[PDB]
Amino acid sequence: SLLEFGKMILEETGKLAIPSYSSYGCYCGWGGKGTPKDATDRCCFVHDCCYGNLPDCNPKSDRYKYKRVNGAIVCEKGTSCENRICECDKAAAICFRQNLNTYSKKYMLYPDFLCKGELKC
Ligand SMILES: COc1ccc2c(c1)c(CC(=O)O)c(C)n2C(=O)c1ccc(Cl)cc1
Repeated sequence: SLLEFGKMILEETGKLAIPSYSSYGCYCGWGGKGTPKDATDRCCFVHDCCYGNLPDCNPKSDRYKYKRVNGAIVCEKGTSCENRICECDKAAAICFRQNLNTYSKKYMLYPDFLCKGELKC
């Protein structure tokens, strides 16, 4: 679920999901179109695509379970949707962590009109 994903992001990066990753670039918090602005935004594009692989799951509300194994995120067995949603969120959180070195506050609250065209998953 959104809140869990937010906590996972905080644990991983030390940044609050909202507002650090809720309105970032073209795809974080509201993706849809355009070329991702940077690596972090690309994390969101892929996460969007990942959720898109699950048209009959409900990532915003469905809660999954995960544990920490010496820092590593391990998605624990739930329903198929929960397992897949967890792996999507896990990837995004790790991707955010791996790209903190280029994260730019200038992309927070990025305007929609600067995101043009469709980029295929
Ligand atoms: C390819 O791009 C997508 C597609 C679907 C998406 C998202 C991004 C995000 C992105 C986000 O909030 O990070 C959410 C939440 N989507 C959904 O969950 C969703 C769930 C159920 C149905 Cl039936 C349809 C869509």
